[PDB]
Amino acid sequence: FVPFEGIKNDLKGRLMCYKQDWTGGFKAGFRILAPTTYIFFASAIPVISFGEQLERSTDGVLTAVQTLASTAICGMIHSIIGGQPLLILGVAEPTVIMYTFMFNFAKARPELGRDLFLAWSGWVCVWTALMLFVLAICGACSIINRFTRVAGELFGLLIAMLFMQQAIKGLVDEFRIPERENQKLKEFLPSWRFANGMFALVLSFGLLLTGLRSRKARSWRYGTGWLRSLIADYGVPLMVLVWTGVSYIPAGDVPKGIPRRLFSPNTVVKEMLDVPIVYIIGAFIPASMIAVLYYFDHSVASQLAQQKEFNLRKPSSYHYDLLLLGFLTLMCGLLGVPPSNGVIPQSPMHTKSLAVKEQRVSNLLQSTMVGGCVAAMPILKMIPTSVLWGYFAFMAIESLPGNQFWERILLLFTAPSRRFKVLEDYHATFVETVPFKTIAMFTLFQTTYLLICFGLTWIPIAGVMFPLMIMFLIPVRQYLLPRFFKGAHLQDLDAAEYEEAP
Amino acid sequence: FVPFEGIKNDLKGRLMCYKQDWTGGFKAGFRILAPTTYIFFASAIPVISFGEQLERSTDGVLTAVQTLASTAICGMIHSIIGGQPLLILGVAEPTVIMYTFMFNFAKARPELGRDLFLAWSGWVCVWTALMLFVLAICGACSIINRFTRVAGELFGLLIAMLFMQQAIKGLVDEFRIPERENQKLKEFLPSWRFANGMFALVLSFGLLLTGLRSRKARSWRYGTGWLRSLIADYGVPLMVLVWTGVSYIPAGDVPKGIPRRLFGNWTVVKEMLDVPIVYIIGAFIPASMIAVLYYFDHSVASQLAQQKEFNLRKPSSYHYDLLLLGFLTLMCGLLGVPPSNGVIPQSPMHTKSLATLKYQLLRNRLVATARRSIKTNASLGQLYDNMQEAYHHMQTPLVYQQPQGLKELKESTIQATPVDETLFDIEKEIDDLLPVEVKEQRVSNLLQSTMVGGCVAAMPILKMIPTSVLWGYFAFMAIESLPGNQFWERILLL
Repeated sequence: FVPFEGIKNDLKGRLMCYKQDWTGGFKAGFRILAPTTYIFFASAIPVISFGEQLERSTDGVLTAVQTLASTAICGMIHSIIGGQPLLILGVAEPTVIMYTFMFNFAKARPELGRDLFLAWSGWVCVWTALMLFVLAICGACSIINRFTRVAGELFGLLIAMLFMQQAIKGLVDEFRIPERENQKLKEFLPSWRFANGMFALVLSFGLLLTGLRSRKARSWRYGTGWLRSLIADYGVPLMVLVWTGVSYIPAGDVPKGIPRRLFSPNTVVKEMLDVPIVYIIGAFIPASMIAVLYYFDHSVASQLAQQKEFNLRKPSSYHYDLLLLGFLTLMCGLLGVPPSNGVIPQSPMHTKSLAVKEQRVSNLLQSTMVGGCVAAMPILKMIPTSVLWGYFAFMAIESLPGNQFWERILLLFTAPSRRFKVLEDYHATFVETVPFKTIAMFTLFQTTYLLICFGLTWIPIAGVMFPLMIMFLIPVRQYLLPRFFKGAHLQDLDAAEYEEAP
Repeated sequence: FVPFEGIKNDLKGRLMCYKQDWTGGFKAGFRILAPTTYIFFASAIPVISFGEQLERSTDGVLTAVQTLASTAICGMIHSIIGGQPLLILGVAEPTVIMYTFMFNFAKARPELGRDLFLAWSGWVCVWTALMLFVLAICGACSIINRFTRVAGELFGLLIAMLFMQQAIKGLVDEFRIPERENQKLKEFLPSWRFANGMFALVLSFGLLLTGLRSRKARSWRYGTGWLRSLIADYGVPLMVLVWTGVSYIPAGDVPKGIPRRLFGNWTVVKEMLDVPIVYIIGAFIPASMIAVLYYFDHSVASQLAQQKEFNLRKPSSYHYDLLLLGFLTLMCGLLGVPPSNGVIPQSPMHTKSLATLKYQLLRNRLVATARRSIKTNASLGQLYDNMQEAYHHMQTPLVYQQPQGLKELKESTIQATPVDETLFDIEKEIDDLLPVEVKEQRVSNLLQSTMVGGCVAAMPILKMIPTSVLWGYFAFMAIESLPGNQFWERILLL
C-alpha cells in the first residue's frame, strides 16, 4: 500500500507497448470495423435509453444528448490515455440512479432548485474526483481480489430489477399525459391516450420477444453461416429498426404524436460559484457514494475484460485507470454531463469480439461513432419510447443467464422431486458438491440482502446509500459468513471461476 | 366397387367393438375431461365465428344458434352410431361459403327471395343426401385408399391457410367500421376505432403466445407434476378465460363497446312444398358441388385421424361413415340448419389428445409398478417383466390386433448400469420404452357434442368473450393444422 506505487507500476507496464498497440490497431485494416460497429451498437442504444430515463426523471435538464456526449468524450479519452483499452466507457444505470436522487433532493430545496442542479452536480463530481484520486494514490486497488462473486452477482440482479422497474414505469406512463407537454393537443385526448398506450404495449413486447428469439440465431438450422452470424450479432439494432418502421405504418391515419417518440431535443463553472457554500460541503455524501460505486464497477469490468482464459500478453492498469476515471469525472462535472464508468457486459463482449488483438483503435472508433450519433439526433428522434422500454426489459432479462444467484433462486423455486431435471442438463458444481439445505440458506440470505437493498432504493433521501450496503458485502463475506458456513461449502458456492458440469 | 359390400364390411368390423368402445370410454373416470375440453373448445370457437359470419352475410336467417345446434346434434348422433368415433363433426368454412353463395343467389330471385331461402337449402341438402348415398353404396370411398400422404398434407396446409387468413381478416376488421352497426356512436370514432384495433391486437397475440408456450408445460423444470399436467391439459381454455378477464381491466375508462364482444331448431318441411318446381330441380348443381366437397372432406378428415404412426387397433368405416353423413345431411336440411361433416384439424387433434391420455395413464401405471418393485427385489430384469405384465393387464382385449408392448431395453441403458436407484431414474428411462397408442372410445365425442349443445343455452356467458380471443384461437388452430406434417418439414428443409 505504498503511495503512488501502483500508478508507477502500471504506467511503466503500459508504456512499453503504446506504439505497438497503435500500430497493431492500424495493421488490422478494414477488418477491425466489425468488432467496432458491434460494440458501438451494443453501447449506443443503452446510452440512449439511459438518456431518455434521465430526461423523464430530470424534467428535461439531462437528455440523450448529454449522455451521448459524455460517453463519446470519456471513451475517446480513455482510448488515448487509458491503461486498459479493452475497457468500454459509458453512462451506466447506477449513475442514472444517483443523478435521479440528486435531482429529487435539489428540486425540493428552494436554495438550489432546478437552475443550480447542474452546478451542484459539478461540485459533487469535483468531490468524487478528489476521492478517486485519494483512492488511486493510497493503493486501494490492491484489494480488488476481495470483490467475491457474491457481491457481483447481487449487484447484477439489483441492476436487472431496476431495468425491469424502469420498463414497467415507462409502459405505465405511456398511458398518461406527459408533465411538460401541452394538455390541449388532440393526441392527449383520452381516446388517443388509450390508443397510444396500447400501441406502446404492442411495440415494446414485439421488440422484446423478437430480440430474445434472435439472440440465439447461431444455434438455428436455416440460412447461411454469414447470415446466421449477422443475426446473432445484430438482432438488437435490426429489431429496433424493424419496429420503428412498424411504428410508422399507421402514421397517415393518426395524429402527429402517436406513438410518442424521443422527447430529447435537437461549461457550468459560472453557476458553480453561485451555489451556497453549505451545499458545496454537503456534496461530500453523494460524491463519496459515487466514488464507492465507481471503485467497484471499474475494477470489476476491468477484471472481466482481463480474464486469464484470454491469454492476454499485456498487464493491468487498475490504479492508473482509477486515476484517469477521477480526472474524467472532474471534467464531466465541469461540462455539466453525467460521468461515465466501465460498463458490463460491453467490455467482455469487446474482448471476445477482438478474439486476442489488443489495440486502442476499436474503442476509439466506437466512441467516435457514439459521439457522432449526436449529429444524427433528427434520425434518433424517429425511435418510439416504447421500443426503449422494451429494450430496458430486454437488458433486464439478458443480465440473468450467467448469474449463479439467479440459478440458485431457480433451484429454490424448484420442486423437491424435480432436481434430476436440473442435473440432467448443464449445471454448476455446488449442486453436486454441496448439500441442498446449505444452498437454500445461502440463497435465502442473498435474496434477503437483495430485497433490502431494492427497498432502500425507494427511500427518497436515504435511498442514495445502497452503494454502502453493496460494499458491506466484502467484510461480511470475509468474517461473518465463515461463522455460519463450513469451508468447502462456501468455497464452491462463492468460487471466483465459473464452474460447470455435464 | 360392388353395391353395399364396403358398408357391410365396415359394419361387421365395427360391431364387434361397440360395447368395448363404451366400456373403454367409461373405464377412465373424469380423466377423460382433458381431451374432451380441449376438443370442445376447438370445435365451439370456430362454430361460433362461422355463426356470426353467417348472421352478418345471411340477414339474420342463420345465426350461431343454428351452427351450434347442427354441430351438437350431428356430433351426438355420430358418436352413438358413427363408425369412426375419432371423427369430429362440425360446420366447416366451405359449407359457410356455399351457403353464402346460395343466399346471395336466392336474394336476387323474386320467386325464391329471402323467406324461401331455407326451403331451397333443404332441397339442396336432399339432393346432396341422395348423391352421398349413391357414392357410399357404390363404394366410391375405395379411391380414398389410393390417395397417398401428400393428398392429405396438402389439404391440411390449405385448411391452415384458410384459418390464418380468417384470423388476419378478423384482426383487420377490428380496425374498421361494421356495416350493420350505428355509424354515429362514441365507440366508433376514429380514435376509438384505432384504440379498439390495437387492444384487439394485444389480446389476440397474448392469447396465441401464452397458449403456444403452455402447450409444452410437461417438459418443465418447475412446479409439481400435478400442476404441470393441469397446465398442459387446460392451458388454452385457461388462457381464453384469463385474457377474457384481462379485457375487462380498462372497462372503467372506455366506451361501452371497447373491446368488441361476441353477441334450438325447427322444421322447414311445410314451406318446403311452396318452392316452385324449377328450383327443386335447379338445386342439383350446388347439390353436386356440396356432395363432392363433402365426399372429399369427410374422407380426408377421417384418414388424417387414422395415421399409421398412431398404431390404431380398430378398423375404418369410410363407407358407413359416408352413408351416415348422407343421412345427417338429409336431417339437417329438413331441420333448416347448415350440415356438418368431418372437420380438420379437430379430428387429428382429437386423436393426438387421446394418444396423450393413454400415454399418461401408461406412464403413471408403469411408474407405480416400478416403484413397488424397486422396494421388494428390483433385479433389473425382474422389474422389467413386472412392467410388461402391468402393461398387458392394463390393455383391452380385442380381436383385430395385439398390443404393441413395451419396446426392448436399450443397450446403452443397461450398459450404463438388484438395481441401484442412484443409477436408475424411473422418470428418465420410462419415457424411452413407451409405445404410441390411442385410447379409442365414444365417450369423449359424445361429451364434446353435448357441451357444444349446452353452449346454446349458455349464450349470456358467451356474450363476455371478445372477438380478439376468437382471432387468436383461429391463429392457434392454423398453427395446429401444420403440427409437423412431412410436407411442412420438407418445405422447411428447403
